[PDB]
Amino acid sequence: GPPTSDDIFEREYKYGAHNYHPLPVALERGKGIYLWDVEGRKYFDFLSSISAVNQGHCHPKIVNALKSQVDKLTLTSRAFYNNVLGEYEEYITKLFNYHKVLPMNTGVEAGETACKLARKWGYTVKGIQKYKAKIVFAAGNFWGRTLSAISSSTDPTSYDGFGPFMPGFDIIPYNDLPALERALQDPNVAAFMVEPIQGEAGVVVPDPGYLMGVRELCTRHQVLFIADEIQTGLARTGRWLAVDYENVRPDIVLLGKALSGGLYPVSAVLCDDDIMLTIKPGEHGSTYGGNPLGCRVAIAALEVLEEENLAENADKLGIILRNELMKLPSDVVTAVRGKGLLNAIVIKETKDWDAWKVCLRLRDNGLLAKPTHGDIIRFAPPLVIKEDELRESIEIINKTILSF
Amino acid sequence: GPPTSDDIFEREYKYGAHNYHPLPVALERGKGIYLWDVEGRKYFDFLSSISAVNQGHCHPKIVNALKSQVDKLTLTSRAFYNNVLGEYEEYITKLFNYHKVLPMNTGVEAGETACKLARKWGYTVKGIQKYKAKIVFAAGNFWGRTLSAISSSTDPTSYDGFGPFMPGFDIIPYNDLPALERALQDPNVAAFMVEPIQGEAGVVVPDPGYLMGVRELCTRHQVLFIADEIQTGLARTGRWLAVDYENVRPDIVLLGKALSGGLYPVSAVLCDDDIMLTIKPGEHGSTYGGNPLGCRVAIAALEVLEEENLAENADKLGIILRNELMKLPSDVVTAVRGKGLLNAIVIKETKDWDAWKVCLRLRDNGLLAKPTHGDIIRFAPPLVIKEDELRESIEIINKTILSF
Ligand SMILES: *Cc1c(COP(=O)(O)O)cnc(C)c1O
Ligand SMILES: *Cc1c(COP(=O)(O)O)cnc(C)c1O
Repeated sequence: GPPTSDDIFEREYKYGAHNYHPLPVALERGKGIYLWDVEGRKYFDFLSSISAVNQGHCHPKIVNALKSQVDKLTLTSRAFYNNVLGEYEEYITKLFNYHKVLPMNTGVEAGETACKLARKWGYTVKGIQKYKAKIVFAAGNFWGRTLSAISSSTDPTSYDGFGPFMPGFDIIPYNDLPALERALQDPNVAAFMVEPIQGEAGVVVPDPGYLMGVRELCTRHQVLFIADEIQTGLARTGRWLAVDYENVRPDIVLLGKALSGGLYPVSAVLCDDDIMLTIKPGEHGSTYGGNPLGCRVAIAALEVLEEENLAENADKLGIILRNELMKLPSDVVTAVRGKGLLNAIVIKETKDWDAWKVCLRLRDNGLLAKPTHGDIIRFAPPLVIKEDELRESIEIINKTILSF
Repeated sequence: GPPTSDDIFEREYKYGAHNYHPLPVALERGKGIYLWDVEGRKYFDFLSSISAVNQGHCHPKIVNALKSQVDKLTLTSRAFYNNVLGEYEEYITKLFNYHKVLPMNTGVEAGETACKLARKWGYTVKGIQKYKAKIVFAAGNFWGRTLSAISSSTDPTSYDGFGPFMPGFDIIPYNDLPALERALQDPNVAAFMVEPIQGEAGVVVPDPGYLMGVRELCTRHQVLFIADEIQTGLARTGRWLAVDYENVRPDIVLLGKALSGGLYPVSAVLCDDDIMLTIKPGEHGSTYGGNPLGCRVAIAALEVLEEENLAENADKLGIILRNELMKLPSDVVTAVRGKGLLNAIVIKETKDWDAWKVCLRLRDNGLLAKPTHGDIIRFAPPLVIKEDELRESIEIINKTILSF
């Protein structure tokens, strides 16, 4: 017969690497805001695959774009041109108002590309001596799992046992304008990379005026402002980009995850000519980067966000989510925070009561969430969710939290 | 109306990064060994997207596996389980006879993972002091475009202007057993990563007995043998793995590209428990890594290679390709080399006659190939090609080469 949920866990334990400890649930089907496990049980998805399925699971428009293009052409590599890439590039650049886009597949690849961009620009344009270029990062950052990505992490889980590490990466505190200003005194600094809201750090929202201060400081000291919007971008926080909230324009913008609706690994690096064209032909690429199949689903994934006004929906419904969560007792829930539908709660963890245990009972009551820490639960459902669906989910959260 | 080929070039020039200089051809459709441009012209594909489409463009079995799964579930992330991953993991591990597999998306990600694996094992098992671990690479290597990947490159195009670089990466000559044996005297060396045939270096085939000498040297000095079979793997060279030719078993095997049939970015890192389980939960991952959609197409892509005996076909037909190419005049074609259907010719380049010009006239006569250097043309068509189709393609090569 068909495998049970425990059979699925057992099999992955035996034949799969041990690099995750997931919440025990075995999903076989997903549609919109809902997921179904192998036993048939229905759940509210309050993770959205880390904001990869902002448009909901298997959004018909994006599915059709995939199914259409697979019968035509899926991969020529970039050694030749394909008919689709140029259409996507024009679309996404005019959408976010940058000269050009460099297509990659995963989020970390977009970040790796941004580092190479910043460095190359730093040497060939800013005039930094080779190879003295620095890139500043904020403590609590997360932009992937490559050797370079974990070299700028302050999380021991990411970097411990994986050294030696990438030089030229400096770390300052997040949400700290004086600390940035101090760091940018060094003229060898080529760029500052930062998340408008830190996701994995636990939905850490910086004070109002931070993003504007960052922009101001960067421009002043001729330093590139890299905005990592792989998680916070694409309507998740209530706007096209989280930096739109302070009308800020970064030099480089990184997109990923929701850029495909969870149907294909597609990421993007947006910036203007004087930055982008520092990389000459043959000096960068990726086999699957810019393939026609990924492009069709990306166009469709972006069209869904615009057509269905999901940025507006995320903003209105987020307010309701946060206002209802703040009604929970202070001695149980310490804090509520976020923008739009990227939210998180902090719980008063004890030795015998933690975020994992809360998420297990959440699962039991029909809602899937992941703890990002022993005392932090993140709540981020797809942006297609309706208000009645949200309030039902809120009642499941209230029931579960108070049941302890 | 629909864009012309020149329109497609123009558009990408304006709105796309300048990180490639492709052969001027605008493909909109592909099926098996053939590609069609926007003007309707038919071409023999003698690149196979860098061996990503070993099974031919849009192979119906793989297309069906994709179309089927997209209606079900495409991405939960690894925060939860999905029903498909465990099935794929069991399949691929039993196929290549390793305990476990760690799933990633792109080829460079598989390599990045192998470095982290080798380092972690080196510290936690071998006993190397943190962080003194080294990884040896062969000159002329290519395993992607991350900061770490270009740090071990000997190609100035890859690394120039992108420093400072990753420490703990040492470089020795390819196809050099004494040079390896010298390098492994240092007990801080955790691993040696190498391609059984160097692809991007120009299909550089090492002398017989090299892979066996590498295995012997590694075992002796307690060093991990990493085999990068992202390009040479999966029937391309005539066997499941290029190392099968010398009955060698690496400690870590890297797969990619053809693992999906060009329908999805899927890569793999195969190794046993004592290496794999050095990475504990939460110490590594990727958002899209191991997603159910990529898994279904990967299973189907592997089933095609086996069912249609494409390794056998690549071996027989490759011989014919090389034997026919060697008939070309010595003063025009310097050398012919390769294994199976991964082949390349070296031409007697002059100032006014080069590999690019040869490929342009190739394109004109209905065959698509890319030069890997001013004097090297690579010939690698999909493994589904038939003998009559091959010989037709050979006549186009003879016609073009001799026409100068
Ligand atoms: C998830 C994430 C990434 C990395 O995405 P991957 O596809 O897993 O490599 C990078 N930056 C941010 C802000 C992210 O949330
Ligand atoms: C092409 C290639 C890679 C890179 O794969 P990507 O998916 O483009 O990152 C790595 N190793 C070898 C041997 C390759 O041929």
